[PDB]
Amino acid sequence: SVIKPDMKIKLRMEGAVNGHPFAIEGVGLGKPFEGKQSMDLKVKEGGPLPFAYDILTTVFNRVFAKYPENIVDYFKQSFPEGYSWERSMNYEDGGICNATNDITLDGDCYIYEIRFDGVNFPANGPVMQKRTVKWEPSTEKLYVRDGVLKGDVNMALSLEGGGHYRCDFKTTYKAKKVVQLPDYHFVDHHIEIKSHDKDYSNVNLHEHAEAHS
Amino acid sequence: SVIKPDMKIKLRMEGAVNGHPFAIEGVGLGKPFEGKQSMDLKVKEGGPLPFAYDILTTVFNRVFAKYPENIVDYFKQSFPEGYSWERSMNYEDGGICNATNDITLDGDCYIYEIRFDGVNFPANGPVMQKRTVKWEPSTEKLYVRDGVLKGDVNMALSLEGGGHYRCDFKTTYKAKKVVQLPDYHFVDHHIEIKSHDKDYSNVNLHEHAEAHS
Amino acid sequence: SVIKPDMKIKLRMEGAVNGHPFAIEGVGLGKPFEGKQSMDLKVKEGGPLPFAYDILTTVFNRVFAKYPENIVDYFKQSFPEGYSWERSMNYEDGGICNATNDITLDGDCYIYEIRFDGVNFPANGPVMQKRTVKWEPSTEKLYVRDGVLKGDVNMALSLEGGGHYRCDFKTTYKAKKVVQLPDYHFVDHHIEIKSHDKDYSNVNLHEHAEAHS
Amino acid sequence: SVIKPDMKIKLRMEGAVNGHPFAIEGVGLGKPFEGKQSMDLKVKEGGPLPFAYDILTTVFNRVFAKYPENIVDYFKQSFPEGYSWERSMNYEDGGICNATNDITLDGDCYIYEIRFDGVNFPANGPVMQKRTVKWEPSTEKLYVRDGVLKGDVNMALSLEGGGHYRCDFKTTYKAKKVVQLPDYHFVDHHIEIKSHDKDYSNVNLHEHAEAHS
Repeated sequence: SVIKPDMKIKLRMEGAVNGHPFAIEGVGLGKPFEGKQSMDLKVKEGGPLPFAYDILTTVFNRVFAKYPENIVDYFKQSFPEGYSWERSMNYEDGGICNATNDITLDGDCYIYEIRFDGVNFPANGPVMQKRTVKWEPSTEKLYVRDGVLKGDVNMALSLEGGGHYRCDFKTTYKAKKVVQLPDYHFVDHHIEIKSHDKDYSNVNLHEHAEAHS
Repeated sequence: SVIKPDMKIKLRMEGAVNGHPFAIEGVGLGKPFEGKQSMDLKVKEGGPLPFAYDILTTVFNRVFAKYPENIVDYFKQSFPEGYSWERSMNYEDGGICNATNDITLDGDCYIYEIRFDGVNFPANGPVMQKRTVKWEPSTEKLYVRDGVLKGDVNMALSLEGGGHYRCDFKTTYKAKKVVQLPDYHFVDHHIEIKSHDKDYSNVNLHEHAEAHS
Repeated sequence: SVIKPDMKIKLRMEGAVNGHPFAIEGVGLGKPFEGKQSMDLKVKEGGPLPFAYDILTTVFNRVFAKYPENIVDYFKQSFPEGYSWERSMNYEDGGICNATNDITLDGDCYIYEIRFDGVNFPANGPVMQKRTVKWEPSTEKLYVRDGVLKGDVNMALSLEGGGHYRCDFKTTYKAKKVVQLPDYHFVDHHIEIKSHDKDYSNVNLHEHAEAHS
Repeated sequence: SVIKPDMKIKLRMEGAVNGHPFAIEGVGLGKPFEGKQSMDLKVKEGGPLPFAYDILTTVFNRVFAKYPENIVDYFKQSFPEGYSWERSMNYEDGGICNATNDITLDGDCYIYEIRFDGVNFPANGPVMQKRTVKWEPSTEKLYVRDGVLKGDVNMALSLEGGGHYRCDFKTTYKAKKVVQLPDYHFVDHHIEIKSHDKDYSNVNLHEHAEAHS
């Protein structure tokens, strides 16, 4: 009833990388039951971004994940009230990004309030030199911890001219009401930038996700 | 030719946890092309083990993983010469286990020389209090780094009376000859202790693994 | 010439902890050559703060450090233009705080623009439980990398009722102009909340710092 | 009574780095009350060592630390029975070394049983490249947890041609009998290889340590 087959997305991200502020706004559409979403993002402050756009994309909602009937869906349960999440993104060269998303619902439209803060990316690293190609597909591991839901994922950015650049995601998901806590399960992800302009001031972003156990 | 549908396993692990030495020997059988193996393990030194047996089980060979024709198989390529691996296992409460395996082939039998060293497990933690139930199934992420193969996995031990206890695996695999390096891929794992005696001096251990991309 | 024996401080911090937004303003005075400073801090938004105030205090300027003749002073060199820093603060229970400070100089007064973002603090951890007493005195180790100055410190919070809580600091300092780079050295720190009200709405904060080789 | 102004040291280390096995023996002498020691170390197996010798030196006894009257001496208290320690050494490029030392006393001579295991050192990192010069002087922070003594230290290796390489030490000290526990304190360390041959087959190693509050 609350979750519709076709829903809208509106977001604003405010943040900084290595002390340099930026802001991005986005509008999109998603199919919660099919685990598919797409959005168009516009850099409003800090452009052209002096860092790899890819570090931001997984911050731009696990309601857009196909959950089978036999797995408890923490996220679709949380609405209309919604949920928030916190995440640390620990890169292998010491770059660390912290992010949050507060997700509310206005009719058939999700509203995101996002904060993003990254520090200690080396000037000669693949992030500050914009040498990333894409995130590889992933499998997130989800488990309950002290009444809330945790999700951890080993992530990897493919690099221009070969190799990978690793990042460890640790997410905590917090429902704004009492919902059923799921057993240990997995979510397969695949995030892709389908189109962008020269300096990534405009980006079309897609994600597909499916839960399994 | 070198890899047979039915192969044998013989291993010896020497190690220590929190400064207390132990040794385990095992014999087993595996189906390399089906990604299935099973073994019987006997504690030879340090028994009865004062720590959770589960911390050891993933140390007791990625040749026992079903690789599809479209994914380069680093491990089956490495034989008859074989390969070695190194691993750090970083637990959330500061317990750290380092492990190595040197894998050789004698006819149709793999021979493992294993070293295992764990430190800083709290006395009141789930490892030293033997409060673990099993490892959850997992998805390992494999990627090439500087001419060798890396494999990282987010692991979780289910606990007696609820909850999970997290560990981060970082493995480096090193072929003893020049082999083809694979593209980014995944291996699904499920390791299970099928039977054991009261103090885990005798353990029957099973693993199923399948690669995908 | 621009560095005076007696100088003023004005600051604003905007931040969030576990997605809870807050803002703090500060006014103070410091003696750059004696490595002593003090300030009055006022919570302006997000009060009363639902976390241990001590996580913020080391974010509220290494210009206030007594540097001997034999060590190059990276920070006093940087003015009037000034410098900025970025820091990751990695707590032993997985809580991570990222912070930045952009420091400018207007007359005899330093102006700070501060951002603070902490995520994944466990509900039952000493930060969210407000169970910290003080930071123990510390020794920061400073070393050059990639033409900028790094500062790392092993930090510990004393806990109410006994025990300690560990945090590892990794700071990158960045002068806004080309300055002479120092060799490996140490800075001894002692930070103390001298007075506060019940909810820490008002805090008097003191720091003493001295460099040595 | 059992602690004399002049005491002897005999040790054996068995270990591996990146799966390469080695063994080292040592004989030395130390002055427990002055916090000074020196020893001659001889590679017995696995020579010539294919890694930076400096990773081993802090593993080759806090009984050799000058303790003032106002601080409880955990280590001198523990004898004649003695104590053991465990340590994780986490390097910034992902190399991790675990080590243990079991220290006993026979007459005026300390006997060490040492285990050392390092994994995941990158082929192009300063350890496998043998590009380290020395450990910088350090300050260890010691604090009680769970009835045992913890010691943590932010460590840095000076690199040949310039720059530094960071490692975080986490040590747990365990007395074999019930002893008085100290409050939070510091131990200043200075470790130096005074002489060695080309392949480090023979090494003369010195350490000076002093506690302070």
